[PDB]
Amino acid sequence: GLVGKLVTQLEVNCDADIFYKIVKHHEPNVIPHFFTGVQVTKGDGLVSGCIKEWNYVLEGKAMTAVEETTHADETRTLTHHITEGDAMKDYKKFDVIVETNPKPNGHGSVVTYSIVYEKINEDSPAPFDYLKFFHQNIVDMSAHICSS
Amino acid sequence: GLVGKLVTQLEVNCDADIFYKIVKHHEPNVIPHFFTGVQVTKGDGLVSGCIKEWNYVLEGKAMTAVEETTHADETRTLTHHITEGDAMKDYKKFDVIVETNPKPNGHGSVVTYSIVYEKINEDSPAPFDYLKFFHQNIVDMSAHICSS
Ligand SMILES: COc1ccc2c(c1OC)C(=O)O[C@@H]2[C@H]1c2c(cc3c(c2OC)OCO3)CCN1C
Ligand SMILES: COc1ccc2c(c1OC)C(=O)O[C@@H]2[C@H]1c2c(cc3c(c2OC)OCO3)CCN1C
Repeated sequence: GLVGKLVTQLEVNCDADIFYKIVKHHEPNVIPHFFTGVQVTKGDGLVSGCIKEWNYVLEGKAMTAVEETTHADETRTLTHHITEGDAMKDYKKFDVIVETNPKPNGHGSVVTYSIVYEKINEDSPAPFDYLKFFHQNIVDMSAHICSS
Repeated sequence: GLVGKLVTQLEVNCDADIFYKIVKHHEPNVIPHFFTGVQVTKGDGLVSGCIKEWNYVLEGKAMTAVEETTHADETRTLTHHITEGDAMKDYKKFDVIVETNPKPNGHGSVVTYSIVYEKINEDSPAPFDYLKFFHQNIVDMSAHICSS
């Protein structure tokens, strides 16, 4: 079993469009990390995404990744496409999709982080360490937001 | 953020209906575990599910759970409803849903394990330890199945 998807989904008490705009422009200073890179424009000169080389520590180990980020405001979706780095030692493909939708309910939101992956071989782990990291990051972010 | 869902999804090279029937009637002897319990019938005397008290070891720690299992052959869905045990020290609600579907592709299958949870409080973990356990269990099972 080489192709798979891991998901964490969380309910948040926040309008979906508002929350998407917050996620779009905000990424946990206690965790060691920084990036360098560039922004990407669409042709009208407005930034449409970015390409970042990250340096970060995951479960104690220093790592690097190169990620291209795109967004879809119409569907409140952010897509992170990893092309290089430590994760590519385990995965042929590694993409992180973040979606925010109103609860069928109506008022609050459901945020979904999906990691869509293809392992290099059967001996590769599934990216549970990344899922927990992304989960804790969005829980941390959401805990700094309140009504009104 | 108290309500959420964790998912692992895996592609398997097996007809969906065949694979569902295998999952339905098969549960990793190297992991210490046993259950006692009863089967549940629907009214025509045929077994429709079961109610099990499990004793198992998760990440080294002995635990117990009481689980009621139901199935839906029409949708190839198994549902495990945990009512008691160590997990209920962290979660108000804990349900494990296993779905098997044909690939839009056509030939093989996509298996989805979902853990639908509600934490007791903000200090409760999300059930990443259970997700990894269920994942490894279905990978182990699927590795013992081959074509023809
Ligand atoms: C605190 O340090 C970090 C900063 C930012 C991120 C992470 C991180 O700490 C492990 C991370 O995990 O998520 C993001 C980053 C990122 C993504 C995907 C990645 C990745 C990333 O940056 C490290 O590297 C491997 O695949 C998707 C989202 N994007 C914003
Ligand atoms: C090897 O030992 C085990 C046997 C069977 C199971 C597990 C297990 O080892 C942790 C487990 O995890 O999955 C199943 C069990 C089970 C489920 C859900 C549970 C649970 C379970 O039994 C321990 O306890 C907490 O919630 C859903 C599926 N069902 C069949």
